[PDB]
Amino acid sequence: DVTNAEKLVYKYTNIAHSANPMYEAPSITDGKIFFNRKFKTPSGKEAACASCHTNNPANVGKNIVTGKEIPPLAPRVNTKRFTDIDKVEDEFTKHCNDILGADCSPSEKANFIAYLLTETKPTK
Ligand code: HEC
Repeated sequence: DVTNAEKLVYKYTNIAHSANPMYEAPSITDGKIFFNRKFKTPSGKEAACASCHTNNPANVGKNIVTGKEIPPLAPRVNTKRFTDIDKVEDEFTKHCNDILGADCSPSEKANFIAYLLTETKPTK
């Protein structure tokens, strides 16, 4: 595990750098607000990455669609996550297109992947 996680980082980082020579590496201090910033959707409705994945992804989320239960999202915390890359290399763009209404920035992904592959301490 991680092999992919690390790849993504080294991936989304390259792409970004390929777009903005300024961006070279990610951080673990940006993957918070962006995931805790009550943003508005193009479908007239506010939401947040912490609306389902809670303020903390490593924690137990909850879908506001069915209201079942979304176990820890932390793809790193869980050994049964972030396995495939091909697929994952889309489900992330399709998501932002169904969350924000478009494809998230390449520098916003490597960021999340970082914080996701960084924080591994849940509350309870
Ligand atoms: C509820 C309406 C959600 C909000 C708000 C956001 N996401 Fe989400 N996410 C949601 C679901 C139903 C799923 C599928 C898995 C599950 O059990 O819920 C996901 C999955 C992700 C993933 C993993 C993708 C994969 O590895 O296949 C990521 C990385 C992810 N979500 C990130 C993410 C971000 C960045 C969000 C704000 C821009 C966000 N989610 C909001 C449901 C919901």
